[PDB]
Amino acid sequence: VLLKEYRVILPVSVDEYQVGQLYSVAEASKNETGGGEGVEVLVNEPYEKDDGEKGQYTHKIYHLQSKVPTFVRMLAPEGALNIHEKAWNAYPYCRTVITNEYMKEDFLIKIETWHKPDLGTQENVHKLEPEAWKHVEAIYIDIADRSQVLSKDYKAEEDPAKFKSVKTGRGPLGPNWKQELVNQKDCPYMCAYKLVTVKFKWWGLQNKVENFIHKQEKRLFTNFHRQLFCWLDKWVDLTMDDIRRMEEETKRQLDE
Amino acid sequence: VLLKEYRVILPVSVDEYQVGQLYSVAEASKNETGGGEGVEVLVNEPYEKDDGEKGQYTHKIYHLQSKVPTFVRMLAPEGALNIHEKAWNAYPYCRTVITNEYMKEDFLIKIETWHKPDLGTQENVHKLEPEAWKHVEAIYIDIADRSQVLSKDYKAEEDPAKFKSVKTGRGPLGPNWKQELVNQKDCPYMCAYKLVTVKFKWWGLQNKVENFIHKQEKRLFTNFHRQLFCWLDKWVDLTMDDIRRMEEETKRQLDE
Repeated sequence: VLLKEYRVILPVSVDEYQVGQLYSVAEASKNETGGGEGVEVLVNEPYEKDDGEKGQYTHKIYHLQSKVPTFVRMLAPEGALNIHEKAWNAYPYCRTVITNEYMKEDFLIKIETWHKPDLGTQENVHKLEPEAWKHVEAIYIDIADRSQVLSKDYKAEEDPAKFKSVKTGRGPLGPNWKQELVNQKDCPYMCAYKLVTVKFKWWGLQNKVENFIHKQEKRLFTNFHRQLFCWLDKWVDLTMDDIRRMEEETKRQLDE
Repeated sequence: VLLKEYRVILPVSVDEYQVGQLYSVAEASKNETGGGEGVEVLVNEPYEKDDGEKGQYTHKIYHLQSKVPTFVRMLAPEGALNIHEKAWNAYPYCRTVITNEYMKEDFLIKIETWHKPDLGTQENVHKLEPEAWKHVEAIYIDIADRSQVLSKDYKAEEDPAKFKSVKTGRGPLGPNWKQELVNQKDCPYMCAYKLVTVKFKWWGLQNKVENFIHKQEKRLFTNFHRQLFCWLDKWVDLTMDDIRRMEEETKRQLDE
């Protein structure tokens, strides 16, 4: 198991972030062929834990069987194409747990995030016991830094260093943007503290695989938040009510 | 590398088989979500080898990127979602070679098949050099034998032991069907000699993985041919001209 916390400072409010994030998941995924087909919802209900954490809990299986060719669709070991996702939505706290039926208890990706109106200055925001916290590498992702982007991933249109919002005037984000965020007129700020736990038990590969998955999550968080900012004009005016209407709307396209 | 030859005796003619096979690939796959989307054709042209083998050669990449969720679509190692398929169509001889960009030269599934008007009595129909032929396990698949089917795979409607063709009168196939095939009035026969070469280099798993893939191919060949027979009334009257028209027709639905 490998734990790291990715701290993503952003020139948006905690309230705006909830909307932008949900919008961006959709628009970044407009791409997908069978988008949301083959998704079985096992559970979807309110919850409250003994510790007071409360929100909406879902449990879903993404069945990948029909989205791959038969020759590959066969071949897979039993359960390898059934990915489970458990999610606890308690915004501004969120948790997701991804597992796979074939891997059983040998594989897990857990992401627990606090969205806070600060500049990433909180140490142990997830309140880990002191010994566990000592094993967590803290990593800051800077959405304006070109050196944090893989050349193959780069797109001028998704580069915060080049984008200025028509609706808000935010951006472009220059090298000292974070240092001027706090006192800058009209710019809100927040930090997503994404604590990521990766387990991939195997044999002579565990360390290499857990580190590789972490690198892929870092990459994803970097690209995703660069996009989220550059799509500011598309979502800034949307409310959560709009987001809900939109999902039910796509859900109705379950006319299949 | 592991080589085995699967000999599939069938109550159809070599000529009928070409049509049934192509039809069944489609109908068994009607299922798939994005069916034939994301398929890049690199090459498609006539060929002739120095040894006289001649036909049509294609080289395709099945890009799986957009058919899986972003969170999985990310995660994959570079090239893991690009599957190459090379096919040589020289019916009644056929060859397919499947590889993967991430695995590079460490993974291969090659299937070479002769379709012959006989009862599987030819030894070394693929003309392997004697030493290589000695390492090939020959395996007969009997489409009427319930014991060769996995319980989870079983379907009464795809069981040759229960099906009788309305258009031809063939079937149902009882325990001694193969022994009466030759002298039975109005029943044609053939055998598909499918020589399957599997390479999966890895470390402490090569033997286990190559044997597992072979088991999956055997399973696929068993299910597929049970289906092909039970779908006899759907395709027996189709010609290859019909098949061609049908593919171009689905191809035109590249209106995307």
